[PDB]
Amino acid sequence: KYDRHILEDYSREEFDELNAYIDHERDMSFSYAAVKQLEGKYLVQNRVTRQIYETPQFLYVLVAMCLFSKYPKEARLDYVKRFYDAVSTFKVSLPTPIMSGVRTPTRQFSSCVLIECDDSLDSINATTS
Amino acid sequence: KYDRHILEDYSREEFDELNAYIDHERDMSFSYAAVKQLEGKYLVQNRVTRQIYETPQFLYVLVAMCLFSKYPKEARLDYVKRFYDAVSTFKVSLPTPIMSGVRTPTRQFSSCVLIECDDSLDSINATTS
Ligand SMILES: Nc1ncnc2c1ncn2[C@H]1C[C@H](O)[C@@H](COP(=O)(O)OP(=O)(O)OP(=O)(O)O)O1
Ligand SMILES: Nc1ncnc2c1ncn2[C@H]1C[C@H](O)[C@@H](COP(=O)(O)OP(=O)(O)OP(=O)(O)O)O1
Ligand SMILES: [Mg+2]
Ligand SMILES: [Mg+2]
Repeated sequence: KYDRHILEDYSREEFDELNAYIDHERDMSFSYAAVKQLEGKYLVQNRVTRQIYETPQFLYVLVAMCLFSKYPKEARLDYVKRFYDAVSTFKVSLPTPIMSGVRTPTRQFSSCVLIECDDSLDSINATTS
Repeated sequence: KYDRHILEDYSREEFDELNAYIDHERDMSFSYAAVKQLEGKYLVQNRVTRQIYETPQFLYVLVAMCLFSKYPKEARLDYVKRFYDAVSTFKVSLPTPIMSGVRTPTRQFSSCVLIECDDSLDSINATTS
């Protein structure tokens, strides 16, 4: 379900050090209109079994850790905390294309694309493909 | 309407020699069910103006001359007469793909094609194109 590079991109020692920053007590601040769509389609789960394999608390820190892979190993640990505190306190909002597709093997994160076709059969076949 | 290679593929001298073999007196042997579809869609004509630019007599000799371009210039003149006598006496029949598309710039003469698509998105896009 995840991408096989996160564990190979960080250290086990600092992992537990950063782990003691995400007490799940803040998870009890949602609304029904939130958890509804969340369980519907926002997090990783098999679309045929619906066996959810994640938790709305590890979501934010997981995406914040994955987005900061290629960085110097001197400030990323103290830098991910700011983004986590921003996303957890609902100060910054993120779409489905970025929360429905993060840390996922299929690396696609755009939201809109444009295309125009002129008078040519080959162009029409190409834009159809 | 024609292809700009026939005149560059034969000689003007033998042209008139082969010309005295196609007295149009045999053109008065059709049926209404023939000329109907012929004027409908069998010979070269603009599909928006319907200004016909051919004649059902020059059709056979034109296609027989065009089909015999790449040949030694020693027997083609005496060889095209056999095919013309075959097609004019209705002994051999020819489809629209070969009579609707001969001596035409768009050189396409097949009649059927096959294609199969397996389980792949790229394959589907390719076969659609
Ligand atoms: N088989 C067809 N017959 C008539 N029009 C077609 C056909 N296929 C596609 N078209 C439409 C869409 C094409 O953009 C347009 C023809 O342009 P094109 O694809 O460049 O072929 P073409 O060069 O033979 O015609 P044109 O000279 O008008 O551009 O007409
Ligand atoms: N976006 C899609 N989601 C689900 N199925 C799709 C999708 N697009 C096409 N399909 C259908 C047609 C494809 O042949 C088939 C998936 O096979 P494929 O094109 O090879 O992609 P894939 O490798 O990611 O899936 P699979 O491993 O099952 O082959 O499912
Ligand atoms: Mg064109
Ligand atoms: Mg596949």
